[PDB]
Amino acid sequence: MISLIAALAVDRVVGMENAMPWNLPADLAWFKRNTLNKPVIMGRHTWESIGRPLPGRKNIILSSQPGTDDRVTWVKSVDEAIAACGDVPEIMVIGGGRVYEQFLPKAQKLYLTHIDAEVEGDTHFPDYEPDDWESVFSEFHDADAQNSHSYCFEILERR
Ligand SMILES: NC(=O)c1ccc[n+]([C@@H]2O[C@H](COP(=O)([O-])OP(=O)(O)OC[C@H]3O[C@@H](n4cnc5c(N)ncnc54)[C@H](OP(=O)(O)O)[C@@H]3O)[C@@H](O)[C@H]2O)c1
Ligand SMILES: Nc1nc(=O)c2nc(CNc3ccc(C(=O)N[C@@H](CCC(=O)O)C(=O)O)cc3)cnc2[nH]1
Repeated sequence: MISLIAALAVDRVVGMENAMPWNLPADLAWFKRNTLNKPVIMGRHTWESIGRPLPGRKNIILSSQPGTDDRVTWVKSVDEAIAACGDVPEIMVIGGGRVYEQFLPKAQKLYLTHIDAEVEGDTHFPDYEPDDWESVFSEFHDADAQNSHSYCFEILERR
């Protein structure tokens, strides 16, 4: 199946011009846990943000131009991205906004982190129609000495 993973501020905000104004190591650990040993599909702006290949995962970058880094795989369409993943139990779509919108209609699972933060952003997670999604796991954590904001992990499945 296809899954999306994202961290959402209030108002579904996922990105802005610069890095997001939060320090959330427990969320990063969650991201790493849920993506290791799976292929990850991302857009070019997300690739540039991350700044390097994510280790232990097949990295697939969407761009309409030829690749500029021979360490990862570069594709020019949603279908080509999916084919490049091969025969796996779970493909992870890791953003950003333009990519999440394209893959949400194909997805069977969402891994969301809801962060209690107000951030004016320019990039949003797509609207996910309630009738089409069921929540299967939730876990709340408060802000603390190592995490700047409170964070609630959720996993939803399509219905
Ligand atoms: N809080 C979070 O979870 C989270 C997660 C991921 C990303 N983000 C943030 O999201 C922002 C990036 O989102 P974004 O929407 O600006 O960019 P994006 O989705 O990372 O990348 C967009 C680029 O991807 C390529 N692309 C996408 N779909 C394509 C298709 N069907 N065919 C060919 N190429 C395709 C295009 O590259 P070309 O222009 O080369 O054609 C396009 O300009 C960043 O600020 C990042 O930090 C936040
Ligand atoms: N829940 C979640 N949180 C995120 O921060 C997030 N970020 C993206 C896009 N950006 C990034 C930026 C950096 C790293 C990164 O460096 N990850 C490391 C672990 C970080 C650590 O150990 O400190 C990795 O190996 O996954 C991942 C995704 C996509 N979905 C997400 N989803």
